[PDB]
Parts: sequence; structure tokens; C-alpha cells
Amino acid sequence: TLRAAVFDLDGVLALPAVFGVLGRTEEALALPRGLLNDAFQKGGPEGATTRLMKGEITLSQWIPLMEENCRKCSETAKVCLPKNFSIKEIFDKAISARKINRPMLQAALMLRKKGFTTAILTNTWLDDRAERDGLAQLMCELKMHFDFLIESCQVGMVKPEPQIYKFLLDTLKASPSEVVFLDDIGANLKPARDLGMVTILVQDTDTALKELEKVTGIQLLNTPAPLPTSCNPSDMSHGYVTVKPRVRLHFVELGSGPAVCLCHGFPESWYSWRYQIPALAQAGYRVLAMDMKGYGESSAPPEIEEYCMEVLCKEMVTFLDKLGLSQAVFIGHDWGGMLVWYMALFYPERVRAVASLNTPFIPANPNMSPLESIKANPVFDYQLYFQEPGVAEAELEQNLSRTFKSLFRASDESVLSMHKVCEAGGLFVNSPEEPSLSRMVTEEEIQFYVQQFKKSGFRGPLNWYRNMERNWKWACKSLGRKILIPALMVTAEKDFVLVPQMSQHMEDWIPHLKRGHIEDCGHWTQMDKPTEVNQILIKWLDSDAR
Amino acid sequence: TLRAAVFDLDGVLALPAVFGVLGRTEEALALPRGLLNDAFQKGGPEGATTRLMKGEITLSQWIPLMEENCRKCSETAKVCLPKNFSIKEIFDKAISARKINRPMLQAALMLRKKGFTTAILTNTWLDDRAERDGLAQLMCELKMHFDFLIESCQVGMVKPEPQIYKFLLDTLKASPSEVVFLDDIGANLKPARDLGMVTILVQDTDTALKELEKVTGIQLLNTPAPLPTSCNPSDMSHGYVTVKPRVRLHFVELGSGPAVCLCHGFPESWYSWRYQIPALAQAGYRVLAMDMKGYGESSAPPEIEEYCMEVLCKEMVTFLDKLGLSQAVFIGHDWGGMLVWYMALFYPERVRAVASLNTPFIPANPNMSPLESIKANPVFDYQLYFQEPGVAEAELEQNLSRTFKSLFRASDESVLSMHKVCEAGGLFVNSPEEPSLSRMVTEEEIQFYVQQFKKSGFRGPLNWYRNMERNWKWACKSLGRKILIPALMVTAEKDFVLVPQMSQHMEDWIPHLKRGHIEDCGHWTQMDKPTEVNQILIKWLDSDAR
Repeated sequence: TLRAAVFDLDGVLALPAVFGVLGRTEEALALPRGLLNDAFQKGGPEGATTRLMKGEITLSQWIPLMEENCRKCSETAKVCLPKNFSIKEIFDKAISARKINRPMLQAALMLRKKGFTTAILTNTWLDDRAERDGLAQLMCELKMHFDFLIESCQVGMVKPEPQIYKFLLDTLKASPSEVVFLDDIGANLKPARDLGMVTILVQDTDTALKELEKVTGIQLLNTPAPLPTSCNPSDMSHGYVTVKPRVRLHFVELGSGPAVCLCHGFPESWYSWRYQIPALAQAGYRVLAMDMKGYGESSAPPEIEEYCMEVLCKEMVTFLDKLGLSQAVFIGHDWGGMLVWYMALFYPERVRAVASLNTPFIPANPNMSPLESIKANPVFDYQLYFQEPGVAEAELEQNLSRTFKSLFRASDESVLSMHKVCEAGGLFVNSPEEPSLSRMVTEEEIQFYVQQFKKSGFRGPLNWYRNMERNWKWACKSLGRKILIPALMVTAEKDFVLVPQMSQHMEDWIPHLKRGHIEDCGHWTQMDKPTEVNQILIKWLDSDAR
Repeated sequence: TLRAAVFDLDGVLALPAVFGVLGRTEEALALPRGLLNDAFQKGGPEGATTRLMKGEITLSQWIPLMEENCRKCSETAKVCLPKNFSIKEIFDKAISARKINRPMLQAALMLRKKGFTTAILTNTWLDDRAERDGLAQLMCELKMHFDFLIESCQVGMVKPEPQIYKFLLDTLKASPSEVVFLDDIGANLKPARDLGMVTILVQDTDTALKELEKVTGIQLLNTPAPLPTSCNPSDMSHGYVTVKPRVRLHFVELGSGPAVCLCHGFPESWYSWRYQIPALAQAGYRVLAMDMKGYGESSAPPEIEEYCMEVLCKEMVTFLDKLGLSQAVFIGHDWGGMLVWYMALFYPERVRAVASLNTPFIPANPNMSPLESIKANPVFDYQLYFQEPGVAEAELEQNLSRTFKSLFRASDESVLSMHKVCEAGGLFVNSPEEPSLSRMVTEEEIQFYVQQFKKSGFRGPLNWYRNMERNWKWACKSLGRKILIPALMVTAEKDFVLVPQMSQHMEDWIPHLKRGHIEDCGHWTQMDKPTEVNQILIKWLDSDAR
């Protein structure tokens, strides 16, 4: 039975194939049919291209050799190459036009998710052209989704030489009958068939996937839309900055470009952004996903006052200073969304742009105590339950799996009622001991949160709610200000605590405010609707944060 | 006796002052003298600017108020403001023109180095303009060199109000007679004098520093050229990437822009780049200074073969993959310089540009064993001493302070002779037990290296020399290639092992090669000549790596 799937790059995972662009160039230049492809393969195993594909020479060294083979071929065909004929320009355009064939990658992704060992096997070159980054980026995006990447120029062997297939089988640790091999060139498919591998001749992707799904017994065509790429914690770059003597902030970092600082809510983790981190990096940003103060690998001092907005914002400024960043775009959710509005109000010169998921911006009322304000709305009762030190910690730390399974649920999977929490005596009094797994989370994702919370528990995280009076006094100093830097408010239709209507008057204080809105989305926005979060954020980043 | 020094921003640490640009704008627009400065201060403590300076309103909210005060002032003066008069444009230009007054910063730097507590005290605003990053960058560069930054808009108080001075003294934890206060505005200097502080009215910087040096008894004028900014390890962002199951790479990260990966030599650390990290970040680059495999906080497996060039380069590619970087510019020194030439030859698509300090690029000789080659040159004898496992480890680990004090020396401070090391029976056989401290290093810098080497010792670092045959075989595969990506070779005049003449034929293999050369520089380039290294690297990065 099949356990491995191997994919070619050109004409399989990437379209159009170079071979196909040479064909179009021949037509456009009115050259004899096949002239360029003939010059490309000239000399066969003893030719310039085999040396290139084996990594003997670089692409820039090969260009003159190709130029000569074209001149030679045009001489034998008794034709003239045009005036400004250029291999460099034809090849820059061909490499540039090549994009990932998304349904083919999607099928490879499904096979791997279903237990298959996946690999990319390609005849490729050492690219030293000035525009080599284009291909480097393509390879980077592809390679992360496969168990192996086998490049001709790195192993010194080429398809269709029998040796590269025997090398392939060795790296896969599989017998030929256990492998499906996908290739758009019949000649390169032949040695794979000869060894006893299942082979697919890729012409149109749809027929190739029909043959691939029939042979594997795994549905690849007509599948429901997949979730965006997530994060494996052990595969990320982990960073640590000391912001003051006893306080260190931990973050996960991915990508290059403008810095985007992601700030989670209560009781979360940098991991709550797992579905946005790969997407924003791929979109052209340097993502810094925090473990906010009190969480995960960041320090968790016990004092309440260490968690007031004024100190938290000051530490985020120091965090940028120490990393050598004059600005970052700040994206927050829940308590993180609150922090982010305060960064914009108190440190606008350090904030490139600001976005909040669910948390509205409501100016402090100077004529009313924040505790009076909280009492006025029944959906905020859980916040009064969180006031007394030790009470909510005892309930939330009793059984970590139960806490996370009860909280991280979709709008329809409701297991908690945040009104009369104090009266009932807890968040979980009418909740099961062993809750069912929500559709948004896997058992393994829940266990990651359980492991993070074993370090410091809930004291630090609950302290974010224990500075109502302190935050109110500090917020009152900003009452004469408006937020005039680029800003985005994302409301979630079914968040029954941070209701979309609580955001209705934000335009009075943020005149240029931009909005996003997600239907059928509860409180846990990033994991409830990851695809739609990614779409909204990327579109806003690309228009407003550069 | 004085123990603290306080500096104003406008007209002291930054030139020209805004006040001075308004003066020039008045002249250029043929406005009555002082009209703009009068409009700027209109209403005094009850006016628009005091509200701005106290952080009640943002700079964008203040622009219309200033526009009205200008209209009002022009009305009373019976003049007309010109057709396209714009406060936004005048203020964008004024803020933009303001640059750090380098000799004033240099003097503040000297006072702090000599035990003084330093501070910046400024009347400033919350900048929410589209071009606010310019000022954010200026403040970032300045703030890192002082113990405190006191901003009017953050404390809700302004000079010349008596309260801000009393706040200043409290944050300094000093009595008035212990403080020197530098200001370009007499009115703002008066409350400081009134409290009993030494005051300096800053007009020209030279006279101000003459008064400052006379009062402190510290030489600030006519001083020898200072070293570039260095790194305090506990103030850096530390990153960690797992490149394979038992291997993790540690790096220090600073700055934003194109990624620049710094690779140290033997027996070094990320800390060997201490003088380049702040300079390259300030120059517009995102610096990643590695602890190479076998060093510091990076993993140090014991097997020799874990340190061959092929595996080391493969791990550096994975390091970029995991961080989401399609390319980095690679800068190496000694063994690091070797690695970096191999990255360029084997992975040119991942290398933006390549630079080596001291280590030349010499193609492998396929007709001669690398051990034959090493034996031919007497200055390479230490490399044969390094061959036998355990021998050099025992000598180098016996006394860590002695090892580092003996190695890290300038060309004139020579304490070691690398010829006849094997015959003599060690590197230190004719070296003192307690070497003197070299001029390039402080005791505290030596102790940092001692602490790093207590983790894994010298097995991993020495293993970099124990793959001569393995590296030769891998290098032979690249003999048909040329290095055609942007490249820089920096030779050090007095490196008596990596001699500048060993680099003479590099142009045969790297035709577009650029060069730098440092006179009176030994082997430890970065710390011997930090200023000249920074100059060469920045100029090359800005022309060749963007």
C-alpha cells in the first residue's frame, strides 16, 4: 500500500513550466518550433544543461553556453535569431512567471496530513542571477510543506538517470510499490515506473488529482476548504528580551518586512495567533507574536500593579527599543486589543498602525468609577468574579484541560453563561468535568495551552483585570486626544461579551477608522475564523501599513 | 560634587532647534520678525502649545490651533500670510532638519562612562503625523545612551514650571548641587539655577563643553576618538532556532531592514561582533549575530562530522527557513569567513551578498591532500596541533582566563608564535600564566568569553579543524563554479596567519570582487579596528546589499 508521494517542481507544483514558456517565446519570436527547447537539451548527458542541473556550473555561467547552442541550432535550421535576442531576458521572464500550482500543493498537503511521507524531486540549478530572490521565495514557501526536497544541483545527479530514483527511495525509506511519483515529462517518469513505482503523467492538474485520489483512496478533489497553515512550536524562532530587571518577554518570530506585533487576550498565548503567523509572514511582514506579561515563557510577577496598562505599554516600548525597532504595527485581541488602543494614544510615534479584534475603543468616563460602569452591564459579571485575589485562580487552575476545553468553543458550542458568575460561585459551576472537544481545537492544541499554564498559572493573567481604577486614572489623561494614525476595528458577530454594537461610537474618537466584520464568529476570533481574519488583516496591512 | 548631567533635546542634543527654523521661515517668507515664534507661544501657560507639550492633545490636533494663532498674529501685525502658508509643511521640514549634535552626545557619553547619571529632559509632543517615524528614530538613537528620558507630554508637566525640575531631581535621586543642567533657553534654565543646580546656557556647543568640562573636571573637548557603541549582553534580544533534533542555534538580534547574518571565527562568540551590531542596525539593517555551532548558547554535539562545512552550511539554510528569510547577507571572520564563501558557492539563492574578514577564498586543490597543503606552510602548524582529539582541548580548557588573555591581543602585543606549536607541545608553552590585559579588551569582556566557554568547552570549536578531508571532497564538487553574487574581501595588514597576500588570486574565482584593507590590524579584526571595520562594511552594504 502507498505511503509516499513525490512531486516534480516544473509543470507539477509550479506553473507554467519553463519548457512551456520557451515554447511560447519560440512562437512570439516566429522561430522554428522546438528551436529553444532543442538548444536547451543540446548534447544530452554530455551537454551544458546537464552540467548546470548537476551543479557543476551556476546559472550565470550557463547563460553564454545556452546563447551559443541557440546560435548553433539557428545555423543548422538556416534561420536568424532576432536583433536583440537575449537568453538572460527570456529566462528571467520564464522563472518570474512560474507560480505555485495551489490545487497540487493542497493535494500534497492532504496526503501528508493523512500519514504520507511527501517529497519534491526536481532538476534545478544554482541560481546566482541578480533576481534569484524570486525563485528563493518560491522554494521557501513550497519546501516547508514537504518532508524532503531533492534538488539535482545539490546531489550531483539528474532525472532521468537511474541513480537519482534509487537515491529518492533511500531518502524516503520506502520500497518502490509504496511510492506515487508525479511528473509532467514522460521520459523522467519512465525510470520510476521501471523500478515499480505508481506514476502519474501530469498534463492538466484535475486529471492528475483524479488518478492520484483513485490510487491513494484519499479524497483530494472536491474537498472542504482547508484551514490556513498553523505553527509547530518547536519549528519557530523563539526570542527573549529583558525589559526590566525581573521581567523578560518571550515572542515567536517569522518573516521579513515591516514589523507586526501580535498581542493576545485572556487566558491565551502567542499560540492563539498560530493561523496568522505563517500567513502574515508569507504576505511580506516580520511577525512578532508575543507571550504577553504573565503568560507562557514571559515573566509573571505576582503584584497586581505590574499589570496596569501604563506599565504594560511602557514595557512594550522598551521591548521595541531593545530590539532596535522605531515602530511596529500593533494587532491585539481581547486584553491585547485594549493594550494596542493605549499604545496608539500614548506612544503614536512607535505605532505604525493599530488593529483590534473584538475589543472596542471606549474613552474613560471621568464622571463614573470603572467599577460602577462594569456593574451596569450583566455580560461583564465575570470581571467582578475576577476581582478578589485567589478565587478565580483556584477554579481555573484546578483542572487545566477542563478550563481550556470549556473556554475555547464556537458560538454554537456554548457551555458557559457569563451572567450571574458571582451569584453561581464560578465560571464552571454548570459546566462538565470532562467537556467535549470543540471543532476549533484539537486535543494536542489544548495540551499546548495546558503545558504553558503549568509555569505561572492564572495570577498574572487575572491581574490584567485588577487595575480598573489605575487604568481609569491613566486613561483620563488622554480624554482630549484623538487616534489619528492608521486604525482598524474588527467586530465578531457572535461575541456575546465584546458585542459589535459596543464599537458603534468609535468614529467620534478615531475619525479615519477602517472596519472589518466577521459573521458567525464567537469570542476566539483567530481560531474560529482564521481564513477570514487572515484576509481582513492582510488587505488592511497592504493598504495602510505598507 | 557633581554626579548627574541633564541635557535638553532642542538646541542642545539636536540641531538646529525648531525655534531657529521658525526664525529662518519668517525671513524666507518676509514675515515680521518673531511672528511665528509669537504664534507658537501664544497664551503662554493657558495656550495651545502648553496643552500640546503636556500631552493633552496630539501634534495633528495642535496644527489647526497654530494655524489660527498665526492668522490672529498676522491680523494684529497688519500683515498678510502668503497664499500657500502651511503649518504642517513648515513643521514637517523643521522636525526633518533636526539631527543629533554629535559632539554634545559624545560629551554626555564620556560623563556617563566616568560615573555620571545622565538624563534627557525635553518639552516635546505626542507625534501622530504620517512622517512621525523620523523623530521616533532620532529619539531611539539618543535614548539608549542615557539613564533617563523625561518628556513633558508623558509626565503632564512642562519647562519652566517648577514641578518638572522637582520631578527631575526625584528621578535622578540627587540633590540640586550634584546636577549640571544644559539648556539653550534662558527662561527654562532659570528654575534649575533657582533650585541650586549648576547651569549652562548652550549657544555654541564648543563654549558649552568648555563650561561643562571646567565644572566636572572631566576632559570632554580634545579627547581621543572614542570606540563605537558596544553591546551589553543582558540588553539584547536573544533568539533560538532548532535546526534539527539535537541542534539549536542561538543569535542576538538588533535593527530592522535587510537581514545581515554575522558568523564568528575560532575560538569566539556572537560577542566578537559587539562593536558592529549597534553600528549596522543604526545603518538600516536587521543584524543576526550568531553563536556558531559548538559555541556559547548554541548546541555543541561531540562528533567531529557534525562540524564539516557541508553540515554547517545546511544548518544555516534551515536557520533561514525557520526564521522565514529567503535571503541574508552573510558576513564572516576566520572559520566564519570560510563558511560564508561556501554559502555563496552552494546556496547563492539564499545569499544576498557575501563578505569575509581575513579569510581568503582559495579553491580546493584536487591533486593534493589538504593535510599536505597545511604542512607546506609553517604558520599553519597550530592546525596540525588541533588534529588529535583531546590534546588542544586540555591546554585551552586548563585556565579559561589565560586562554582568552593570551589569544585576544593586538599585533604589537604578540605573546604567541604559531610556528613549531606541535614541536613545542602547545600554544602556551612559552606564554605567561597570568598574561597582561591587551589594549583591545577589558577584564569584563574577557570574563564574558570565560563564562561562555564554561558550557561546552573547546571540543565543538576544535572540531571545525577536524574535517580537512571531508571539506576538501565537498569543495572539489564546486571547482567548476565561480562566485558571481556581490562579494567583499577585507584583508588585515598584520594578520600573520591569514596574510593579505593569501587573497591575491581571488579575482580569478570572484571576478566582481570588492576589497577593503585595514592597516595595523592583527587577526582579531572586529575588536582591533572596530571603527574602520564599521566604515568598510556600511559603505559596502549600502552600495551592494541595499
